[PDB]
Amino acid sequence: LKPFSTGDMNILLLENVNATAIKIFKDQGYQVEFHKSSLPEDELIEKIKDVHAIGIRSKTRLTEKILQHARNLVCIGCFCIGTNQVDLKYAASKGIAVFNSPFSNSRSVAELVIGEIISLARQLGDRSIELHTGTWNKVAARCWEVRGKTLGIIGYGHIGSQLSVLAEAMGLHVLYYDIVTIMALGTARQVSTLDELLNKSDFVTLHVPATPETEKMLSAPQFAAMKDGAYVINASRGTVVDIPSLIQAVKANKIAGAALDVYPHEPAKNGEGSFNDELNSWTSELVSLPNIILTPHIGGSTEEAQSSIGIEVATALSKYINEGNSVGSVNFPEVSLKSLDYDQENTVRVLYIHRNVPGVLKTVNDILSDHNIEKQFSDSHGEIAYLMADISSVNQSEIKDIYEKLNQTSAKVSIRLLY
Amino acid sequence: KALKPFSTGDMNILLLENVNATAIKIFKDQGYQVEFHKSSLPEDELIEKIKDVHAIGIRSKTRLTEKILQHARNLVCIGCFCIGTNQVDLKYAASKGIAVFNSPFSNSRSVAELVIGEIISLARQLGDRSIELHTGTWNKVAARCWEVRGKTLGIIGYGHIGSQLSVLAEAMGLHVLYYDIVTIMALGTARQVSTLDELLNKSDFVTLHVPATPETEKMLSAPQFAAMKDGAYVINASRGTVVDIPSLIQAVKANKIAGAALDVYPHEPAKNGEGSFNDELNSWTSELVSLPNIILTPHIGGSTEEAQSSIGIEVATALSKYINEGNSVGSVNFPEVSLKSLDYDQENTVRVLYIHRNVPGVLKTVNDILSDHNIEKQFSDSHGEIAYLMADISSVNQSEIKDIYEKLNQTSAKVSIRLLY
Amino acid sequence: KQPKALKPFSTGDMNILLLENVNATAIKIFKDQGYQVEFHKSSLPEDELIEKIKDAIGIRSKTRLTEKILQHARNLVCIGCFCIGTNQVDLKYAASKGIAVFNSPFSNSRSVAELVIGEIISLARQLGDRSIELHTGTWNKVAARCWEVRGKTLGIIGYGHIGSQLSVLAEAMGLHVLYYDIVTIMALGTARQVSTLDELLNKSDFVTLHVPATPETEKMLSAPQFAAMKDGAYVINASRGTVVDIPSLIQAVKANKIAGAALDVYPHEPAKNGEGSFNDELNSWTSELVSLPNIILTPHIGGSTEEAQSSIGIEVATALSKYINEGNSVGSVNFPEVSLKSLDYDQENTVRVLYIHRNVPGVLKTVNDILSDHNIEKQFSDSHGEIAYLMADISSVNQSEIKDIYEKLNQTSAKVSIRLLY
Amino acid sequence: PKALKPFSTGDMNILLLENVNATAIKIFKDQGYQVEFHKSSLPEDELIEKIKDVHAIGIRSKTRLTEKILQHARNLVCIGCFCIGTNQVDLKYAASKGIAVFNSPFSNSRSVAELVIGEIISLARQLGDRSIELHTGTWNKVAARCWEVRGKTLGIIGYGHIGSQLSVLAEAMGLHVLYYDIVTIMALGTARQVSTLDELLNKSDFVTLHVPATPETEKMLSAPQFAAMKDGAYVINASRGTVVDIPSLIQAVKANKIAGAALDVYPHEPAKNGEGSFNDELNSWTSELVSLPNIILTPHIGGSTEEAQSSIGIEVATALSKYINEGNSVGSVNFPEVSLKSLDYDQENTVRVLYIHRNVPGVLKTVNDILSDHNIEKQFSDSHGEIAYLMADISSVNQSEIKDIYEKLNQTSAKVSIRLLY
Ligand SMILES: NC(=O)c1ccc[n+]([C@@H]2O[C@H](COP(=O)([O-])OP(=O)(O)OC[C@H]3O[C@@H](n4cnc5c(N)ncnc54)[C@H](O)[C@@H]3O)[C@@H](O)[C@H]2O)c1
Ligand SMILES: NC(=O)c1ccc[n+]([C@@H]2O[C@H](COP(=O)([O-])OP(=O)(O)OC[C@H]3O[C@@H](n4cnc5c(N)ncnc54)[C@H](O)[C@@H]3O)[C@@H](O)[C@H]2O)c1
Ligand SMILES: NC(=O)c1ccc[n+]([C@@H]2O[C@H](COP(=O)([O-])OP(=O)(O)OC[C@H]3O[C@@H](n4cnc5c(N)ncnc54)[C@H](O)[C@@H]3O)[C@@H](O)[C@H]2O)c1
Ligand SMILES: NC(=O)c1ccc[n+]([C@@H]2O[C@H](COP(=O)([O-])OP(=O)(O)OC[C@H]3O[C@@H](n4cnc5c(N)ncnc54)[C@H](O)[C@@H]3O)[C@@H](O)[C@H]2O)c1
Ligand SMILES: O=P([O-])([O-])O
Ligand SMILES: O=P([O-])([O-])O
Ligand SMILES: O=P([O-])([O-])O
Ligand SMILES: O=P([O-])([O-])O
Repeated sequence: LKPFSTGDMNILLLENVNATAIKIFKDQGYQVEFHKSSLPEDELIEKIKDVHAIGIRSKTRLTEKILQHARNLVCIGCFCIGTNQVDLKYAASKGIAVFNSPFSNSRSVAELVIGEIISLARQLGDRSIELHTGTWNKVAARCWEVRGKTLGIIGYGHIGSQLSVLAEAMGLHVLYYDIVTIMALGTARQVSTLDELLNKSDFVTLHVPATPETEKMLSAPQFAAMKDGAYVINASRGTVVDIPSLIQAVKANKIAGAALDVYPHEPAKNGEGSFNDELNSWTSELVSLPNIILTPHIGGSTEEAQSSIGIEVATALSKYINEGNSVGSVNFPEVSLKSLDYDQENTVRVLYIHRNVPGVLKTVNDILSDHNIEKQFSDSHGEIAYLMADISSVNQSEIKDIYEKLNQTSAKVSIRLLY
Repeated sequence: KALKPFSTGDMNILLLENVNATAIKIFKDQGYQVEFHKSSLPEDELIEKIKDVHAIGIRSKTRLTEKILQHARNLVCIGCFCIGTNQVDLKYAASKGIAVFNSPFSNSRSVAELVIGEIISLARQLGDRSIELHTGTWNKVAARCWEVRGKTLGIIGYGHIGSQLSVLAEAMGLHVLYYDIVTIMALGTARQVSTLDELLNKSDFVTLHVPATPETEKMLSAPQFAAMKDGAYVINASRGTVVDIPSLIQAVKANKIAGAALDVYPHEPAKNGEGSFNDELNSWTSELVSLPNIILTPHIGGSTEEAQSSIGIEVATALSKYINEGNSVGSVNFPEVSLKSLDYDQENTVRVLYIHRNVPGVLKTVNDILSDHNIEKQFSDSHGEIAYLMADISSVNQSEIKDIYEKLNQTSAKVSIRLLY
Repeated sequence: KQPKALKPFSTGDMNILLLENVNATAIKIFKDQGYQVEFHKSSLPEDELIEKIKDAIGIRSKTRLTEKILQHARNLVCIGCFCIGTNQVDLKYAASKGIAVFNSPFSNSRSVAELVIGEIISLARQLGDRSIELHTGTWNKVAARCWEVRGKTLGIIGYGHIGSQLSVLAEAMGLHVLYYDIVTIMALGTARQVSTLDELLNKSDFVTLHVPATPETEKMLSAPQFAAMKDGAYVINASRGTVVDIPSLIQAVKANKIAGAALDVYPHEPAKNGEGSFNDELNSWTSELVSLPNIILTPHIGGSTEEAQSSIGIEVATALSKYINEGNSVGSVNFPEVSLKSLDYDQENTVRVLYIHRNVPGVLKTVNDILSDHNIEKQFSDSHGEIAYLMADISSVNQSEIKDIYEKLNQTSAKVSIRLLY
Repeated sequence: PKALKPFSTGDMNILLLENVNATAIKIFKDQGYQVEFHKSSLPEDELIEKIKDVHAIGIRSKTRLTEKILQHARNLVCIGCFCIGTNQVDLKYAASKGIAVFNSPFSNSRSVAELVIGEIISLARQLGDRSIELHTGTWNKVAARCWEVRGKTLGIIGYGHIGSQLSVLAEAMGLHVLYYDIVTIMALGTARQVSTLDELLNKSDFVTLHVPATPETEKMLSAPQFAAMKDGAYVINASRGTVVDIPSLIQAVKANKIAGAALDVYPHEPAKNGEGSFNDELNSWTSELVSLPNIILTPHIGGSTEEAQSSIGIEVATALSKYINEGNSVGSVNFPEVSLKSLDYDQENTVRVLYIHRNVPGVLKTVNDILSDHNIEKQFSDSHGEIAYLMADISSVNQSEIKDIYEKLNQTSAKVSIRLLY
């Protein structure tokens, strides 16, 4: 049904990507160099020269200094959520598409919150520390059944919706405040003001992205705006909660418990003493506080999650390496074609990345005036632009000429022809 | 025309060891004098306060034995706001015609939700990881940390807690299988298993929801563990004897069981203490705490406000229904007897509540006495050496009720008699 | 648990006759407990009926039982109406002679609901009339006033067994459910109980009746009520043949006020199946009724499914077996509802007394005097009018004692029947 | 800051010709159009006169629009078939004049699904026969081989738009769902995809067809296959008039192998409604078929509901509005599917070119030279046959410059239709 291209390139994977990425690459038929740890600037630069696609994680640092030397690279796949460890503006300038999987931790974050809602309601965390050190304190005051309480979801997005149905299944009443009017799922209610959600809610979760409107969204003023004995959970971004204000609020018995998965300063390496007061001045005060579940950014750290993120991003790079499909790139125009589901043979695909200056399409379509262009799609994501064209009857003698003509043009950034 | 005055303060009820307020609402809305205490009272103060009380509501702390109930006259029923009839001398209470009630199934959702939470904590290892960040260590690990969706939960006891656990677990995206000595109509998408071993083979999480029986003691031992999937999880919030704790610590250290969560233990302390959960209680305490992914709780399954509130509602209505209509269904130590309230349309119908010794000829005695009026309904049953009779007699005259009461009170082998009108 | 073994041995032989084609599951239950069963496919005549009855009867509303045919019937224990209604059977006399009557009224609950669901869709899409048309060669493909069921509102009158089951089905199909009932009944699913019947009619597209036959319900949907529901709505009656004023409905349907209707019961129904039964001689409007668009007529088939009949067999056979073997009589129509625990193989030499008497004072004085020699563990009696029923479990009894006890009890004044279990 | 502003006239003109749902008028009027509505299909003469300046014409299954009657249309842009099929369109002609054709093929999913649930329940209970019987005066109250639908199993052949909706509804009524589809499709609810059609037929009590017309589906269910079904099961076909071997079926029902069946589509359906169209002349088997018991016949109405025409209106009007206003041609029957982002009004100096041309080399050389004076932000061209469609967004343009840009593009060789939108 669908034709492939050349198909014999070389990819380097750096920080332990799921084997499902490996199956997709190898079953696609590529050469794959796997590494278990994060490499230093020197060994990486030497290894990137003849590499074609690199799959990095949040630790490996890719900058213009180390990316200047990579001249045979096509696309960079971040098997991550975050993109800031890659110099997007430069990679766009050199015509390299970057891909990621931003919504892969959805079910993994929902299930975590549910467990943290129940554990905080029952103080299960405190109880396990207590029996571990030999103390047995069986109290039932302020221990609740989750059923019949109300859950306030802040940000009704990918994580927010999945959480909302689950909390309904557990028998909680769901309220969500969102800047956008979003069709509520199940029995939830869209609220008009944030104050109404906070006032009426027993549990409050944060599932918003990082914006200045969300920075310290819940601070000491915001905390007091809420139910008499309540709980707060933040598993979005380390700036949404005023942690000094929060430790103040928790010590005053205003918030019954809380569970946090993200902090303002997280360390970059696992260590036996990493989570100390040196990163956060308040760490000792929090640890000495009751019924708080502290976690090291594990919201999306599940086996099932990593397998899904691996498949998705590897499939994305595979489709971009084999077809021109760039949809989902962070720093690139989103461009795609029928990829020849009915097309016959002797058909070439032009993938022309250029600088977005007028007349570029004039030069190119003139170069192509000799053969029929069946489909064409070009879009511009800033200073760089991307063109795809399918020409209908080319011979190996002609394909050579077509490439050099395209290579000699002004504002060529990258040129490829798929056979 | 006839018509009778209100007696307030006629009944006097005593509630000990902090019974939930739903109980006081149920009692006061009916109108009683209720002496509430937040603690368990001393031997002197109790006997002083119990002589003329009419109904006592206690919990597992208050000890009511033959010595303290001997002096108590004009007592009607004892309400254990408990699961167990802990520290009540039932045989003596029955002997003096005292009904004891409790609410054994009020902790069902509170135990189910706990299990659901513990399944998630073990799968994500939230317990060990939250301890680590609390102690300054940072280990963000994702290997053998699973999403619950798509796994299977093996429920060992498909009773009140078992069924409730099942629907919740399916809602979370688990496949549920349950093994039970009884075939039980599956709820929802659950699957009844043929042998326990099939469950052990096929399950990723296994929970225990059985009672304490000789068949259940150390129900999960080393053969059972090896018959479970490589790296599965175990939860027991049923009874402290159901799991072979040494066998389990052996299996987990051998990396055959990934983690487990326990709410009940073989030797739990009888009083709260600052260093109570020590090795003196259980020889394995040091070995257990050392394992990597173990979630331990102090018999907290079901220690929730909603659980206690339901216990109050259930036991307070039960005692109220016994005091007002003689209805004893559900008593722990008593015959279970009950009759249709009354229709109110027919007047001058009295109801006899005759508690007697279970000896032949008594029913001859009573029905002769009642031979003057028509007995529309009658029901008597025997539970031990004691028996209980309730009857509705028709067209009785206020002059006659006193006579019928006096004749009945003078009978042989009557332990307590009461007439409603 | 328990063994729950106990076998009734006073006479030692009983023979029950299940006629008018009772479902085969009723035959299995009776035979498997061990009885003689005389099976008949039809309803018998008075002469053949009176004979064979001396040496349990199962009827099907067709069989006519009056005091006359039961006076001669001796050694009778219980009558099982494998019916919903126990009508044209003389309940009061059978009680007078101490004969318990049983039935199964809620076994057709799922069959009637599924019907209405079926009748809702077809009225909306006019499937019936369209099929008549194609059968005679006419082809009229019209889409006007044919609706999707999803999004409409169903007015359920009476929220009982059928009303309940119908409600979840109506929603699952995507209908909004509104229901009117004289009693406040906790809605199932998303349904809403309405205040006034007039409210229900006003907002409803389909109205079904699922109420019993009472003077309050007779012709309860008449010309005012039809004028109250929305223009073009639909009327369904599968409850009782008196609840709809057919003249009022037929007036409305001719006036294009009501789009269609489906009727499963009528004021005057035939007593036998026939080729020309449904005529004006049976019901004055019958000719005008049939000459109307989109009317679904059915011959009291609401409860006529194989599954319903099998369910009717299991229920009533189980009830008769329980009354015969343990005496549990709960659910009898004309009898006191009395029952006691199983008994047990463990408790040996424990007899059960089943004593039916006239509801007159002093019977228990007489009876309990007789039993004074042995201990009564449990005893229960209740009265359903002039007749009353007593159950007793006696301990430490021997067949030597049992004979005297039956002899003494059979000799009592105003005692009507005596039975022993062993 | 110049902010040049146009005039408002009655120039915008839309023509709706035969039986359009009221939702198109609302969508068109609320968008701000002049709409000429007609209740019937007009003759060639009246049509030609009315189409000359129509920006947009909407026809139905009746209206005949051909190249000859389309020659006169000059200011015409798109033809919207408020249909499932585009049979009377003459697509090649519309393409030649650069006219896009639209339709709504999947609107009838819930209407045909609901019909099936009703027809399943009606066959199970033999409602059609019973209602014919009472109308003809006969009263036959039979329950034998009449079933509750709950607990039986439904076999779905074709799990597409209709099959999927049907599966959920059938489960709601208490059925087990099995489906055979040539493509492995993710089952909905508790359904199971079965491997072979033969597996499906053996275990099923009800069989439904929801497949397209293919040589693989033509006479898909024939006599070998019917004999491969449960003894005394049911057959439903509301897909295509070619999928069932009607003689094979009539054989099986007369052989008491198939208890009943319901058909909505046939090999030879009339093109016009008639009082005698469906005679033996139309289908050789018609007389034998109609004489068979428990068969539900319907005249290709599985999608003839008000809700269906309302949904069709919303869909096709929305599609035409998008082509007129934004150029999005996705879903056209005879046209390339081309679309670009909605164009945030915030950038107020960008033109949109909708350039329809002949699919020959050098066109994009010619065009992008013309547009070379300004930056083309986005561009998208695709080709359907000999015609092609270009959309381009060119930046920082002034009303002064637009005249040239339109003039040059209108002046190009092999330009068939050009439109600029800002
Ligand atoms: N803990 C973890 O390890 C982990 C894992 C995955 C995602 N996350 C974080 O969780 C967050 C949610 O992820 P997602 O996939 O749900 O994103 P999302 O973009 O689908 O949803 C975010 C939602 O928040 C809403 N929103 C934004 N600002 C808001 C505000 N001020 N008030 C109310 N609503 C607001 C947006 O409208 C949007 O619907 C992101 O910040 C993501 O980085 C954390
Ligand atoms: N953790 C807590 O603090 C807490 C609170 C309340 C109840 N519980 C305990 O939980 C247990 C279950 O409570 P419940 O309400 O479900 O009781 P239950 O009587 O409702 O259910 C027990 C079930 O176990 C089944 N069963 C019996 N023996 C079995 C065996 N050997 N193997 C498997 N199944 C067997 C029975 O058939 C029954 O279905 C009890 O022991 C109860 O005291 C614990
Ligand atoms: N078509 C058949 O063959 C067939 C089969 C079975 C049952 N039925 C009939 O259907 C009817 C309903 O049966 P059911 O088992 O649900 O009975 P039901 O007793 O369970 O329910 C009847 C309900 O109607 C309500 N009601 C009574 N009078 C009312 C009034 N005036 N207005 C509104 N609501 C009123 C009652 O409160 C009750 O909830 C019965 O009459 C039954 O005989 C017909
Ligand atoms: N009765 C009516 O008036 C009416 C109305 C609308 C649609 N229909 C017809 O119903 C049919 C289904 O419509 P839809 O919207 O579901 O279409 P669809 O394309 O969504 O679904 C058709 C399904 O059939 C499957 N399939 C195709 N050929 C098959 C074969 N030989 N065997 C098994 N499976 C096969 C396809 O994979 C697909 O799942 C169409 O033919 C349509 O014309 C009839
Ligand atoms: O008491 P009595 O005899 O039953 O009336
Ligand atoms: O008298 P009695 O038998 O013991 O009850
Ligand atoms: O290439 P083309 O010119 O579009 O056809
Ligand atoms: O040529 P351009 O417009 O830049 O794409």
